Amino acid sequence: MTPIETVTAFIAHWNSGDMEAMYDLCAEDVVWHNIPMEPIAGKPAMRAAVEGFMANVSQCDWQVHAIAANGATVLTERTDGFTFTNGRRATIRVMGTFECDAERRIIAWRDYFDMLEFQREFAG
Amino acid sequence: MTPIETVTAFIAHWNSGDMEAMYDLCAEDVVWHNIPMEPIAGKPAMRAAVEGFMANVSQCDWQVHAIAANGATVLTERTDGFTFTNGRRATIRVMGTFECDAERRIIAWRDYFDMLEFQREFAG
Repeated sequence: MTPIETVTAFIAHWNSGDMEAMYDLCAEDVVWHNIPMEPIAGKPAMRAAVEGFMANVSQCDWQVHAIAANGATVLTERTDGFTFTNGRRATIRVMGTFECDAERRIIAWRDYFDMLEFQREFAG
Repeated sequence: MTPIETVTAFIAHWNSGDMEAMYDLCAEDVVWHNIPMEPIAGKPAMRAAVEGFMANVSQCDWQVHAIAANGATVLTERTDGFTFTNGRRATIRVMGTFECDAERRIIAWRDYFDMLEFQREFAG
């Protein structure tokens, strides 16, 4: 896949719940950084952090409004929707930068959003 | 001027303090939206908001880490530095989406960041 296709597919896997296909697009040394929080270094740590983040989440519906690339660096503007375990839904407005390597695996993922918007929806 | 050249110049004007050149790159009905805040609609409201935001700011130093365009849309990953009246400096991590018309007038500017990171640095 091209860099833009890789990020599009990554988002599609979050949306379908195919988490193994999602991890397969990431490098072993991937850094996942939600900007207001501590970065997560490496695929094993990513797996553990995802498990925690998704504990009360049944479905994702992340919508890409804009995507653009400069070589291997792909930028996005999105609305990330979630359905929680009880069926309530929420959205968080986010922009993200993805860096790919030469084999088009994701080596860095940095998401930018308001921590207050996040805390409101993920509390309780 | 291409969309990417237009946005690059726009950021350069923030960095030089040439605010009139900055306004000149925008459409009359430009929307400026710091995502955690109310959008600012139109050039007159932009001028007023800028005057307020910059009251205690002596200099801007905004660094673009990544920039990518897809037609009329330009996406950015930045660290926006500020020097306040007493010489204190601060930085805020931000991603921004810019939209242009076909004549490359800036019609929308949406910046994504953590309100807590902003409030920390701009309080007092």
